[PDB]
Amino acid sequence: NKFNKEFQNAIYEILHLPNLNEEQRNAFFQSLKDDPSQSANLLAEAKKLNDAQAPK
Amino acid sequence: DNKFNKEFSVAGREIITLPNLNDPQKKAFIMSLWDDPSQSANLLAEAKKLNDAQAPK
Repeated sequence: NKFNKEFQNAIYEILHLPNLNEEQRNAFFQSLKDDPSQSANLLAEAKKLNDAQAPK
Repeated sequence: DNKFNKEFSVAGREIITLPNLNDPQKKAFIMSLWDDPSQSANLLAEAKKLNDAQAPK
């Protein structure tokens, strides 16, 4: 538990989300590295993107 | 030194979809991989052996 909870959760959940493409995942991970304070914003963004990309 | 190494996404997706790991195991492998993605082959081999050892019987 040395990591910030929101940081670790964003990494795990962005890896877990099934409807992100690979480029989107990699972009979220680079953004997390760029600015870890943005972890909760980035997770919320990734979840909205995931839900917008469910197969029809 | 802050560039993201996309090897993390590839090996990370392989670990996180191993069906028999528990959540603490997945999370610890993933954070180890995040800290050094160059270790992907070693971590995947460890994770896959654990996944087998914990397969349903």
